Amino acid sequence: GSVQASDRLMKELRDIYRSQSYKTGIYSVELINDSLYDWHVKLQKVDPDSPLHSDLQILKEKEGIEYILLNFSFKDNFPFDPPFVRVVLPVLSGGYVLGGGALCMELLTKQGWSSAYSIESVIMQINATLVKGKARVQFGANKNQYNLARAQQSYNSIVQIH
Repeated sequence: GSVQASDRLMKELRDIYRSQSYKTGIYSVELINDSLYDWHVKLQKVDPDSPLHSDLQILKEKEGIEYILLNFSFKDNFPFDPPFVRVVLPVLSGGYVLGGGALCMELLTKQGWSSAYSIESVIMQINATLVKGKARVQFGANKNQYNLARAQQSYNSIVQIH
């Protein structure tokens, strides 16, 4: 990585760990492999009135899982380039989620990303936008259709037409 990226990523984590949204358990953050550049982020409280909330209760009954697990991956040039954010599980339809689990949200593109955004704000926006876009769980869905490679391929396809 880089000193600039790492400095910023540590500041983001620190801000998250002191934030109210984190304190009240809306979402969780953990590093993967102790890498500042790779994070588990679980969306744990989605709009309780949404069908997504209802679907996650069914999933909890089925699989013990009542959350959406996201993966955030950062590059050397962060915060000038956005994090790459993708869904790990469960498989979703709608909600601005693409094949492979990429997210098609303007804040995450080169057009919409600003270093003015905290990572806390990014996590909360994603939560709101899944609900706004009517995300639903795909219950019959092939496990392992989501991974970095396939998410990158979808995101690359969008840049060609966006």
